[PDB]
Amino acid sequence: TARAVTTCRMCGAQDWQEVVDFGPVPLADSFLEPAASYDDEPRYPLAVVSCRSCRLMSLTHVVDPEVLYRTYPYTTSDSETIKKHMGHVVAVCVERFGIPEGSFVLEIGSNTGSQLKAFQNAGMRTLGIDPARNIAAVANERGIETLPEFFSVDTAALVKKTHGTPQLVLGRHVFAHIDDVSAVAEGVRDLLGPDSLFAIEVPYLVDMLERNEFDTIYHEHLSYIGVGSLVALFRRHGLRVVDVERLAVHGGSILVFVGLDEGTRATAPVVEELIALEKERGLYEDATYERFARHVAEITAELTSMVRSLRAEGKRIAGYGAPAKGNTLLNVCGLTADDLEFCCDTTEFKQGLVLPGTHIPVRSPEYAKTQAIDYYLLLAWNYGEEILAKEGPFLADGGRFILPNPRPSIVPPGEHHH
Ligand SMILES: Cc1cn([C@H]2C[C@H](O)[C@@H](COP(=O)(O)OP(=O)(O)O[C@@H]3C[C@@H](O)C(=O)[C@@H](C)O3)O2)c(=O)[nH]c1=O
Ligand SMILES: Nc1ncnc2c1ncn2[C@@H]1O[C@H](CSCC[C@H](N)C(=O)O)[C@@H](O)[C@H]1O
Ligand SMILES: [Zn+2]
Repeated sequence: TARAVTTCRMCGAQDWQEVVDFGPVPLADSFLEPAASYDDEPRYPLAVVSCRSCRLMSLTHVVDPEVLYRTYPYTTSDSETIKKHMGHVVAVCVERFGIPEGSFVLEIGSNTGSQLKAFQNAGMRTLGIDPARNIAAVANERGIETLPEFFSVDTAALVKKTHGTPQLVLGRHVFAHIDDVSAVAEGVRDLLGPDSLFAIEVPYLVDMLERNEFDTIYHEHLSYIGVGSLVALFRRHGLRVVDVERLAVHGGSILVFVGLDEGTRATAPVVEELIALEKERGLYEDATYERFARHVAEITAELTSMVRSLRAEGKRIAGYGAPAKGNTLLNVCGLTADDLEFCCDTTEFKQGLVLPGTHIPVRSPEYAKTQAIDYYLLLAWNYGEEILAKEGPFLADGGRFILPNPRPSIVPPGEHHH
């Protein structure tokens, strides 16, 4: 079973409002072999709450990280969107903060090592930390040194002893996956020198709310983060937020830079600005989260009826992509193999398997091209630009996409915009 949350991860208070509850839901990255029955498929409570002190949004429960990550199926995206963005991460970290060549970059949640490879090509030393043993072994084989463990205070000490003081510690879409964020901040403080930086990239709570990105809620994502809550945490561990860049990736994200409170790095005015913008946008008020809750109910209702109405007219519908978030979407909406006949996915591992809960088949893009699909529900919507750019033939044949946010809509639109 999953361990229930008591006190807030960031600020340590215990006062939260309920925002939305999806009940028991299977794990989003637990894909299954095709079978006759799925009676013993595990399901865990999926519900979110909002801490009134610092306004961290969090799940009510914490699924065991040993269960989630020790055999992880998701390798870092090989898309042009992520290749480009990884290059941009290097550029921002190096040029904005003046990190010299030959400097040491440690990455938490380094996965296959693609992001570290980009730092190596820019002239840096690297080391990765990732508990996914299968994925860690690939990174190591490829020449990118990765410790096959979770980040911790003692792993941080091992790194300092064996590899030294890093100029940069990086965590991309891992910080919201960790329960004991307090221990992460502590290991970071010990690791950082006076001008070292800790950088985390996470989905931005502001974008999540304004765009109704409820499908990004799943068990791996324990936290849903705004800048305010991060300041509340780092305050308590001798750390200080010095810079933030807003990013279009993964539905709107923030790349946050953190240094030692008594260190070289001055605080940029942008930090105060975003904290003021979060207040200004109603993040510290109960109404905003009840508004989010009904938006979700409306979108869920509208998405299901849109799909079932089209099917009733004799239209064929499939899913485009089989991302983790897609599985939250389809389970909450209650869609099945009768509504979507398959989900196409470029991930070889996922091909020939079946989605969690809904049990919809995952097929290859080359199979998908043989089938006369009328509509694709765009589950991998965070790659919307790249996907639409290469689906000209489908679109020219009268094919259409259904996008789930900010509001459900049909691509192509009825008119050109401009
Ligand atoms: C761009 C593209 C993706 N895909 C597939 C590959 C992937 O399985 C899926 C996209 O998954 P995506 O990268 O959005 O990630 P998700 O599977 O949604 O989530 C993973 C793990 C999660 O913990 C996290 O933090 C985020 C950042 O990453 O869609 C295609 O089939 N065709 C495409 O053209
Ligand atoms: N406590 C922890 N310490 C280090 N890595 C962790 C962790 N918990 C989860 N992870 C790893 O973090 C990754 C989350 S997915 C993000 C992968 C990569 N940074 C990318 O953006 O593509 C997984 O590889 C998972 O194994
Ligand atoms: Zn809090």
